[PDB]
Amino acid sequence: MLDIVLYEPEIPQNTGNIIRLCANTGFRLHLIEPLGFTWDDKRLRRSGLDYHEFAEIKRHKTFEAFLESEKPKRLFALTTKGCPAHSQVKFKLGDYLMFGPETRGIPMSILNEMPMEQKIRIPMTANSRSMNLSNSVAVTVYEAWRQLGYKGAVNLPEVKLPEGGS
Amino acid sequence: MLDIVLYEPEIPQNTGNIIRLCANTGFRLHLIEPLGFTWDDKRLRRSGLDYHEFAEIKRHKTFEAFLESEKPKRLFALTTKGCPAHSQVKFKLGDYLMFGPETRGIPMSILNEMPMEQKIRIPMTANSRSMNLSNSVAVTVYEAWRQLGYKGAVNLPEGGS
Repeated sequence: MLDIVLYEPEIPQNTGNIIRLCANTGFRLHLIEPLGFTWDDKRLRRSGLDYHEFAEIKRHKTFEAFLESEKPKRLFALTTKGCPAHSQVKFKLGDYLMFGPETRGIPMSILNEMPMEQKIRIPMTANSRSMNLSNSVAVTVYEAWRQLGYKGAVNLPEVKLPEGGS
Repeated sequence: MLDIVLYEPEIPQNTGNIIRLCANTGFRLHLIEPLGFTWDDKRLRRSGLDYHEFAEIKRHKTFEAFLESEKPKRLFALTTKGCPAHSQVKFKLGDYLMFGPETRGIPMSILNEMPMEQKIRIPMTANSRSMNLSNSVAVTVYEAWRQLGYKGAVNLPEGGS
């Protein structure tokens, strides 16, 4: 389906979870270096993640690198400094969805260059605290996948007409 | 908003995450014993969760206890053995949403008593693998909250639960 972009992820557990999520959903996952972990982190390795599976993930040396590399139709970012809820955007086929590190936001130097209508926020009640990154992406990805009718899912009720690709 | 019901949760990190989730969303969270951890486990308590939100959670000694306690108007369960996607049901107020342990499913003795259209599934592509429980709940809770217009969100463009 769409492409998912993690910016300088710090906790390997979260990235593990997101790889699983992208596999089960058929979304392409991109990491933007540098990461707070390396394969030699047992935290990543001992999560039952396959070595080759992890190395398959498209890496980038910088955000610039990523940009020149992918030439994304529309780039999105999850930020508390954005305007629309994740469910309020209309996701279309070329879209890229980016997510900040666990402890710090995506740098303003990036966000500032971005339309306010492509900076998304997950709803929150009064005096909320921040939500786990992998939960954040799961919510976002499953919403995107919804708007795209869950194209590719095998465990849905029987559709009247018949339907491996991103 | 609605009520979230974890059945014998095992991994504390997941429950931590779900408490955060319920706090940020205004859903009541219900645990069914036995938990795979102690109510004061450092993995739960010391997670950066506030003390004024880590409580106000009803715990229950059995499923029956829970049932007599809450008398849920309509009860739902996430299960691979169900038919409709989570996004395909229409959640109404007073619905309860229940979720199995990380490693084992909700027992059949419970599921079998339940209508087919209240046993939900999160979509998956072929040869999918299991998804983190807290991810599962987040997805479901945020979908429910969507159908309910995100009532209670402060950070949108445009009562107690």
